[PDB]
Amino acid sequence: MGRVQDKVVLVTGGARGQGRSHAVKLAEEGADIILFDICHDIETNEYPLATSRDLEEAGLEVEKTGRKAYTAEVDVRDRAAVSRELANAVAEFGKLDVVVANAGICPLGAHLPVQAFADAFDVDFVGVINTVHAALPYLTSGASIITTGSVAGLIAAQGPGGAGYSYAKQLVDSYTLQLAAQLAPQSIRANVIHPTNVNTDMLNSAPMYRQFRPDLEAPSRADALLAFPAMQAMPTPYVEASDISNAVCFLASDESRYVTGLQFKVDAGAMLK
Amino acid sequence: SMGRVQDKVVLVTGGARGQGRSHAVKLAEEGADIILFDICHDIETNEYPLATSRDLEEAGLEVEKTGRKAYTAEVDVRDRAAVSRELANAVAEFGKLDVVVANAGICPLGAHLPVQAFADAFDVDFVGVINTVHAALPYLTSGASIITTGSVAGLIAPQGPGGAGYSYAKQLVDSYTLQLAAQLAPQSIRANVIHPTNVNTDMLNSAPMYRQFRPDLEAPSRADALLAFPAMQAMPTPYVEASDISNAVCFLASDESRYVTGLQFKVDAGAMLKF
Amino acid sequence: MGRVQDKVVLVTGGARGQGRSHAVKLAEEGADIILFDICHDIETNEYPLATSRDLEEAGLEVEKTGRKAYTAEVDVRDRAAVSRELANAVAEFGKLDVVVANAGICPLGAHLPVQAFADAFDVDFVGVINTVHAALPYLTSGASIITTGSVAGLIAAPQGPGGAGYSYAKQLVDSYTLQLAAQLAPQSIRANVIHPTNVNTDMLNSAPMYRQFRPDLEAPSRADALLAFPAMQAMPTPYVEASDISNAVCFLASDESRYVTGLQFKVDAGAMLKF
Amino acid sequence: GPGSMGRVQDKVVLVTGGARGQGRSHAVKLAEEGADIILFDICHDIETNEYPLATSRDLEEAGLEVEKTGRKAYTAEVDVRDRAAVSRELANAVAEFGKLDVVVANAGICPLGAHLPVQAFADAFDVDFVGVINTVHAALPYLTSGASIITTGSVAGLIAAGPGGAGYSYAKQLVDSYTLQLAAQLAPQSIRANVIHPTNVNTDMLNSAPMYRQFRPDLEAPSRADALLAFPAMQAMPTPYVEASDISNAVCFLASDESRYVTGLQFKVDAGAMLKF
Amino acid sequence: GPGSMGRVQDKVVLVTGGARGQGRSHAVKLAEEGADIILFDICHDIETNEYPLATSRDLEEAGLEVEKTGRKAYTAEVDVRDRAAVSRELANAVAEFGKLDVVVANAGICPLGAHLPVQAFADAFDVDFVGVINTVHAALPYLTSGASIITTGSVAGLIAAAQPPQGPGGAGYSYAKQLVDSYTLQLAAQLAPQSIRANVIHPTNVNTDMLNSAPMYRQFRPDLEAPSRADALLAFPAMQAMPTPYVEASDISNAVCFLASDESRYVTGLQFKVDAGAMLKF
Amino acid sequence: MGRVQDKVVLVTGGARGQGRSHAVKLAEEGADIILFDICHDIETNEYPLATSRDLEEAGLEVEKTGRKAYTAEVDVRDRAAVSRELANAVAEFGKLDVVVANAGICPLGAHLPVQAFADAFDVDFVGVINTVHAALPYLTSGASIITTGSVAGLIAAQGPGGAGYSYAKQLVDSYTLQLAAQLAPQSIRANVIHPTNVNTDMLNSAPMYRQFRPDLEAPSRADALLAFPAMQAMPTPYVEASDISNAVCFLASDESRYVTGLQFKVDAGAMLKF
Ligand SMILES: NC(=O)c1ccc[n+]([C@@H]2O[C@H](COP(=O)([O-])OP(=O)(O)OC[C@H]3O[C@@H](n4cnc5c(N)ncnc54)[C@H](O)[C@@H]3O)[C@@H](O)[C@H]2O)c1
Ligand SMILES: NC(=O)c1ccc[n+]([C@@H]2O[C@H](COP(=O)([O-])OP(=O)(O)OC[C@H]3O[C@@H](n4cnc5c(N)ncnc54)[C@H](O)[C@@H]3O)[C@@H](O)[C@H]2O)c1
Ligand SMILES: NC(=O)c1ccc[n+]([C@@H]2O[C@H](COP(=O)([O-])OP(=O)(O)OC[C@H]3O[C@@H](n4cnc5c(N)ncnc54)[C@H](O)[C@@H]3O)[C@@H](O)[C@H]2O)c1
Ligand SMILES: NC(=O)c1ccc[n+]([C@@H]2O[C@H](COP(=O)([O-])OP(=O)(O)OC[C@H]3O[C@@H](n4cnc5c(N)ncnc54)[C@H](O)[C@@H]3O)[C@@H](O)[C@H]2O)c1
Ligand SMILES: NC(=O)c1ccc[n+]([C@@H]2O[C@H](COP(=O)([O-])OP(=O)(O)OC[C@H]3O[C@@H](n4cnc5c(N)ncnc54)[C@H](O)[C@@H]3O)[C@@H](O)[C@H]2O)c1
Ligand SMILES: NC(=O)c1ccc[n+]([C@@H]2O[C@H](COP(=O)([O-])OP(=O)(O)OC[C@H]3O[C@@H](n4cnc5c(N)ncnc54)[C@H](O)[C@@H]3O)[C@@H](O)[C@H]2O)c1
Repeated sequence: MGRVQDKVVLVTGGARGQGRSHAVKLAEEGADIILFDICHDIETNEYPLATSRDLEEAGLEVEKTGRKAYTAEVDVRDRAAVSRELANAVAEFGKLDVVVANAGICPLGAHLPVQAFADAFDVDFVGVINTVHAALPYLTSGASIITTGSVAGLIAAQGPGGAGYSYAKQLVDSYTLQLAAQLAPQSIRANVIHPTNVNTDMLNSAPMYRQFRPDLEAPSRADALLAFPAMQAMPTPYVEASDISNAVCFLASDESRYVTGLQFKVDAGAMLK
Repeated sequence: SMGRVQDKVVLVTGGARGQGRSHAVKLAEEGADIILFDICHDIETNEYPLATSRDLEEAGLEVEKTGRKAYTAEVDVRDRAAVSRELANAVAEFGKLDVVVANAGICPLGAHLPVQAFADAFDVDFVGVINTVHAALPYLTSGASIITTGSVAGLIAPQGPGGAGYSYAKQLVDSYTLQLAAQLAPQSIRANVIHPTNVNTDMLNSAPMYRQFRPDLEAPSRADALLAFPAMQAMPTPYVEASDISNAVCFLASDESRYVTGLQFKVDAGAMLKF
Repeated sequence: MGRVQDKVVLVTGGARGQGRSHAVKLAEEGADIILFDICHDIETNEYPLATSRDLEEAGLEVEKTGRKAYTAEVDVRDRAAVSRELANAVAEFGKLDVVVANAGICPLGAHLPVQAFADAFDVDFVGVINTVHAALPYLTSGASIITTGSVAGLIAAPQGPGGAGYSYAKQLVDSYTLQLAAQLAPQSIRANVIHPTNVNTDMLNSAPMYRQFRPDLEAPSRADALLAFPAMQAMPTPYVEASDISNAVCFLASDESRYVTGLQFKVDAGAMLKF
Repeated sequence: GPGSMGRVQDKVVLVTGGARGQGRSHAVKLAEEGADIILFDICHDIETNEYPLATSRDLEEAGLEVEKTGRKAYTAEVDVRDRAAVSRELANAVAEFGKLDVVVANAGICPLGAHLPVQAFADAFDVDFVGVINTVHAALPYLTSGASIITTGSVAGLIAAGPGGAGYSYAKQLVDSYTLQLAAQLAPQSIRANVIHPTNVNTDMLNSAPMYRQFRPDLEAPSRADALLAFPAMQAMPTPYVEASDISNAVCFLASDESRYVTGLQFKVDAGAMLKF
Repeated sequence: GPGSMGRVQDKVVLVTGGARGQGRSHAVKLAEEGADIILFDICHDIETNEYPLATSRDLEEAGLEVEKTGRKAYTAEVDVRDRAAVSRELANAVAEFGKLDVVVANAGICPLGAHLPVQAFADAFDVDFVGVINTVHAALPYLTSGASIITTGSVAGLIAAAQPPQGPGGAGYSYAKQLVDSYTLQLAAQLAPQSIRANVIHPTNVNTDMLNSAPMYRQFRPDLEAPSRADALLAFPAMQAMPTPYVEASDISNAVCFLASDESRYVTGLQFKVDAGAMLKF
Repeated sequence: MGRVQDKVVLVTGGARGQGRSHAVKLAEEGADIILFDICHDIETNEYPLATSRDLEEAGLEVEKTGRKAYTAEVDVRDRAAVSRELANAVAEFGKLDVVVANAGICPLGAHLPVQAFADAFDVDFVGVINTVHAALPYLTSGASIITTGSVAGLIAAQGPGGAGYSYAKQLVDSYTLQLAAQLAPQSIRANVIHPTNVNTDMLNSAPMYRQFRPDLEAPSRADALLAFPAMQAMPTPYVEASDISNAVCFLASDESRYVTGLQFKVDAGAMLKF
């Protein structure tokens, strides 16, 4: 008897990092997962995104719990693709209970053109809209929508991609609260998780290193690692994907049936600074 | 098969009934030994009954039924010295203290009540929280979790002096918890505040609360108030249940929430979205 | 000679109303125009959108000035389509200087489902994003991006989910436009948002809008609504005319505003002065 | 040319500080667009303002620059701090031109410098806010439905939300809030009021020893080439300033029936300045 | 009395609007505490302000009441709207007393009424904000280290800020009183280096001819077409948190005396509410 | 007849510093005074607090004016003790007119444990609550409650103790205005005085010197004096206790009968630096 027993969960960006961690955690707690991921790079985003193989490994990891996995290569900027693959996924499972709008990029770097802003926004905000809007027809009383924000985003309230990332995340937050209001009469909840630094390929990337160590020409991971902890008030350079998955599991579960419009910081006190 | 608070020691003030009892039992089910403090007598300005001695005994027995230990004591959180004394005794018995649930509270509503109602709501609902937290501090070590009970209706601000005192105390419980979270973060001790909307307990289900929800009748019954309760929430419900708050408490008390601190944890069925 | 001599201007929602008025004014001032419009209805929006005929007539009115018009039936919710048609128009006109993201719906009604919120948002915000993001590759030094907000939307910061979606979309058009102005400023490209009050077009003169303005009546006529329209303005008028917005569009599109960027350009007859 | 119909055709416009800089620029642009201009300027220095103000010849030449467009000009040396003089000279100008349509309350000083006494606060405030009040309150009895009042604020002023610099910013902050109060009061009569907030403008005010010293506090006493290196920091667009003509284009829009329903607008011409604040 | 040492002993105080009301009260209080007084008042009506202002006699009687304390009084009929006249008479007054220590910029009108034209906005603003400016600025070159500038605000004025009838004059009054407040703090910051103080006093309802006026009764009883004083007196107390319809001029003079006195030598930029708790309702 | 003629005033922290200055000023103006002070040190507060002798001498100073003094050793953290001694004092003096909740500590130091936060808070906020709540049953129309804030506190909105101090002082402010609202119908007033730096033992202390000169390891007074003036807009390193007592006297006197809910800065313009 798991904490999300027999629920069906959509996870965007589910191939690796937080998304894969959420898929596995929820499956461990008794849910079947629909995993969507781009599975190829975006040009202005100067670290590798997930591969086809990552998404496969992610399905396998889920299946290993005894739950079922639907996998699809889908770009969240493509609504029709999201709609299409979601109908397929529902066909297999018959239901959709939880939406985890987790996919995102962080195309940082001051030398990048304004396209990087557009790309950060298209994926990080518009892709979230596309995800929820595609998912709404399928949701009934008791459904839970979970969106991924960013503490660094809220603080901003790095170049064109950084700016677009921050502003997209501020809108993920305010949009989530609008959605919460709109869906509350139907007992469908919507909440935003705001992580601080998370130990994933997004954080452990060359553009992110240069962001934390602007004093250095070519900072290494070891150099950035010295600057990582300043973001948190607790003594840690980052939280783990598991820390985010714990909050996702709480919000996915009927345990949180009356939690909606919550700005759920998993930040090690970053916002207390 | 480990519990979510496996072998932790938790203090719960106001543990005799309502949310506090629900928190005790929930955390005991999840593998924690529980220290329950409750005043077990009424407060004059507060015009509905508080917990009785039989309540506290029954709370302790319900915890013991899970196979965990319960330490129960009649303690008024307005009494710093008595809080520290009993807690010393309980920590000595249980070995350690991992979690603090500063839940005890009163809601002394009524337009007719004197200023004492302000001072009483403030003394219990804020000063009592401070006294609970400060008495606990010397025992807490890295990974400890402090959980305070706020109130959405609080944050949103005929209620009288007791209602003004209630609202202001709850506002300060919120700013205080966040201030404490900043000071405790370098030691990896967390502090977070839960803000319930309406909760189905003796505090909500009380004559002064019914007068507050129905300012248009002079002696409204529960049936009259129950018609007005839903206005508070955005989701179609008159209140949430004690189990809903316990679920938030369990999450914050568990190592699942090791990097969650300074959070204003609304369990409010959308109440704050109407503001 | 003209105030936008030889410029090329994309106008979305160009078939009628403010959009067509912008096209014609800008053509009269020396610019060639690309006019996009959906030319069909949207189910949650309970008034008719422009027709194929409206769009052809708008193109003709542009050409009447002696300048060139490129028309295309295009849903701003479809970015592929916006990009495809803009490509065709640019290969014909050789250039793109000014973007007027004017297309919008106002799907009011207290009886409408949450779909109405998504449709308002998809068109009014995502449609603006799609428009601008499609235009971005083509812009050079001195380019001008003009978006259309709404005073009533700002103020929002019964109308039903559609009204909520509308208001929120317009708030985001505003904050998005300023963020984009910041990012484009290094290349001397500007972005400004125009916030009209009531404008005398089919959006304002529509059955859902009459009900919005007369919630005291079950079945208000235009005449009943026209009595309420002036309350929105501080000046004694029921609305501004499309020509008033077009005058502001022409300033922003002209080289005369080369250093005007990040401006929230109210043409509201004092509507915001009522806070 | 002869018989052109302009954007401000046949209007009568009052422009304070119309002797040089933005004021002269507005006077000319509005003349080119068909308006007859009443120009007011103090035409002497102010002791706390440590750069020279306009001269009598400057004003005359502003009148001449106007007539060169084909339009009529009325000039008077008037200190906006003297409401009686404002009233007396305006009443002369209206009886002779027969009407008043537009008010450009542009007169201003910027008496910067850390060493100056508090009088520099009083002088900045008396000219830049009281003189604006003096201008408007004097002109009001003449205005009817369709008139347009246009006050000059300042982005640097808004952002700030020595003693002369403190008085300048605060005065500009009040120009802004006062213009919006006035717009609300005059809306029922269909009279409009709006404020233009320039960033750096290439004028004698920006090109002054006090300003250079303010932009470059690092040099003990700097020059124009020095300042011109630190002017750009103020704008988001890659420029050290806007020109007087950029402001005159906004003025022309607000003076014109084109902007008949535009009121209470905080009209930034700032090259993106405010997007850094 | 004369032979002993008062709280403003041997100071010289300018009070504008000194002919009656709070101004006359301030003058007499300060003189009992050892100060000589310069009393300025307009001593004639303003047309948009639909209640009588002070009379020439009022001003004479105020000087005499100052003199009855044993101190010296200097009176002049001055419109605070005319800076040239403020500066001219202030020079004459200072030349006669030799010094200026305290400025109390108290002169004001409240030209309320729905029916009045926009001139009532301009008149409220010219008297209540521009008059205060002309008062302070005319005084500045006479002030040395230790001087104290005291401006009269208004709680009702401030409350109106937070708030989104009173007519053009009412709007000009509230906006003017909001500017008195922000202006006094700006001035306080600019004068602090010279050890010159500036503070603003914000009264709630005060029992004077301004409060006891036909336009004020319409303001307090908008439900009545022609409310009397008795009608208005039922609504007056709603402004205060303490149970009273108004404070007295003496209450305001007590705060003026504190601020004028060397007792408050390090008090500056203070927003000094004397409001019986009015601001606790907003 | 003095400005507080025949009133009975309770002053907490009355042994020395501002509290003793308030006592003697009010006594000179005709009031009998009740003086409470802890009269021993608090471990996390690394400068000496008042002694038994300070308190007794403070009472003698009051008596010298011809008025009566009642002194008691009382830790304002102990409400039971505050109530008991106050019942004793009121029994003797017959009534209670004015409460001046002045007792405080400032336990600064970056090295100190979180206990210093709790101690600063227990004394400087809960201590004030205890004082006011213990006095409420004695108060009638015209009574005046005067709490002591801190400009440095308001600006903050140093170590755990510093943070505890600033936060406590911020709540003294908001609490005092709540109390004013609640007591207004009884015509009982409550006002908060916010001082800037005051020339007392709290300011003239090694932890305060380290606070104003974080760039040094053992700052002397001379080192700290170079930095004290930056806090004020007027050219002074601090105000004196007498400046604060002057404000206390105004608020204690019937002269301020209608002043309530006031945040009374005596800050030499500190807050004008925002
Ligand atoms: N890592 C951090 O420090 C941090 C902090 C705050 C928030 N976040 C957010 O958490 C979320 C998860 O990121 P992560 O930390 O797991 O990094 P990650 O890069 O490992 O995971 C992001 C995943 O989303 C996928 N993705 C990217 N663009 C997509 C698109 N258009 N369509 C479909 N899938 C796409 C990627 O392939 C990748 O698998 C993101 O929204 C990110 O912005 C991360
Ligand atoms: N019930 C609601 O609608 C609601 C909403 C928001 C917040 N809250 C808060 O939740 C908390 C729990 O209240 P509840 O709903 O369980 O009601 P409850 O009255 O059933 O529980 C409160 C308990 O605290 C005890 N208590 C009260 N004063 C005490 C004191 N001085 N010392 C020790 N124990 C004391 C009572 O005896 C009782 O057992 C309170 O802080 C309350 O303010 C309640
Ligand atoms: N009329 C008002 O009172 C008012 C007030 C404030 C703001 N606005 C805004 O002004 C803008 C113009 O509207 P209007 O007043 O001219 O009304 P309108 O309905 O006459 O014009 C809207 C035009 O946009 C077109 N359109 C709608 N959805 C589209 C889509 N998805 N793709 C392409 N075209 C689409 C319509 O067919 C129509 O031609 C809108 O953005 C509106 O929100 C209007
Ligand atoms: N130049 C800038 O960078 C800048 C930036 C923002 C705002 N402004 C504002 O723009 C306005 C125009 O100034 P400018 O840039 O043209 O500089 P300027 O010094 O060339 O023009 C100011 C003109 O006003 C006149 N003047 C000054 N005091 C007067 C008085 N008391 N009475 C009558 N006339 C008086 C001067 O003689 C001068 O001709 C001013 O209000 C100024 O504060 C200027
Ligand atoms: N009465 C209240 O309820 C109240 C409340 C808040 C603030 N105030 C303020 O207190 C101040 C004094 O008013 P009061 O209550 O004593 O009323 P009041 O009308 O009795 O006194 C105002 C005095 O100022 C004089 N005066 C008016 N305009 C003048 C001018 N232009 N030049 C010189 N003198 C002028 C009047 O003749 C009169 O003597 C005013 O600033 C007022 O706005 C009054
Ligand atoms: N000195 C400053 O710079 C300054 C600035 C702002 C505010 N304040 C406030 O002024 C007030 C008085 O301080 P001061 O400057 O006279 O310093 P001080 O240390 O000389 O005096 C404080 C007095 O309170 C007493 N006291 C401390 N804890 C007590 C307790 N628990 N119970 C009873 N008495 C206790 C002390 O023994 C001492 O006599 C304090 O609230 C302080 O925080 C001081």
